[PDB]
Amino acid sequence: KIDEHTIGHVFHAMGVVHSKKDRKSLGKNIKVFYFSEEDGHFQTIPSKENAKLIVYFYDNVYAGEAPISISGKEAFIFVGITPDFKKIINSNLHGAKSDLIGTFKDLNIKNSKLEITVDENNSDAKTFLESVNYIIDGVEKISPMLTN
Ligand SMILES: [Zn+2]
Repeated sequence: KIDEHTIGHVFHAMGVVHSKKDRKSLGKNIKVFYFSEEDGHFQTIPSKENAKLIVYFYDNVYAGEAPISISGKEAFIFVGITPDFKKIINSNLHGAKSDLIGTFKDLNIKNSKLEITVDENNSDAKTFLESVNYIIDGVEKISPMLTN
């Protein structure tokens, strides 16, 4: 299953306007898929441990999660994706803290690539753009399993 803490990350990424009272009840309807990644290929695995990509699906919207390194710390990034692969919705972090989540929201995706220029000297901004593009690529690749 998904713990309530993780549901809050997923629903935030997806822009699911909800009350905390309903979070666990609504969250039972989230579909979750875990993937290894080997040279661009995402294979289903049974649980989140060792996962390189986690894809959530709820009320016709996607969110992807991936491990990320943010100023030297191991963390996870979540990002919501519209099911036409044209926009991201919201991003958030577990395990680190960055103002960049205010940048990486409501952006266009053009053929699997975010429409944004980042400061090339900011390791965290490069990491966010790299991670979000990696996630969009993965979610598009496995989408035939969901809403194609
Ligand atoms: Zn968290």
